[PDB]
Amino acid sequence: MSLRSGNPSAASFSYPDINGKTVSLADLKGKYIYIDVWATWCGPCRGELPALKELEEKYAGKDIHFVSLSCDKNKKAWENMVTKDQLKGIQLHMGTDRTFMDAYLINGIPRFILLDRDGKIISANMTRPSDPKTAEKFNELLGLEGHHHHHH
Repeated sequence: MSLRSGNPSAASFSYPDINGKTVSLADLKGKYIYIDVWATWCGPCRGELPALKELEEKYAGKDIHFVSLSCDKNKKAWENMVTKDQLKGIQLHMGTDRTFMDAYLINGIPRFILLDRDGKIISANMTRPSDPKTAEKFNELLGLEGHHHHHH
């Protein structure tokens, strides 16, 4: 069955947001979803995390949800961390159900994923926020090209 054995995954997930909010795939459904991975023990991500905010606040209004998923087991440590790190946005925390971690072969962090408005996984591997080609994709799919990405 699903995945390979018979496990229910990808088809509408529901995780707790930092504050303790049940955030489902319906909370995001209706607009394109971008799933990036965020972690406490991940330092490299923090190099582009500020730029991820820039991406959000620069594209504020776009048809994309920046959704950070954390495979961190230490919730309280991580929830206070994101409060400290000020990485506010649209965010979810896994914890121990890291079967979904392997389901996407997520490793390193951050992992780049993209899905359709419906919640339909489009790209299991899309484009890192610090990758300029991801921004190009946003403009493109919105038709935000000035004749095209680089004015020609």
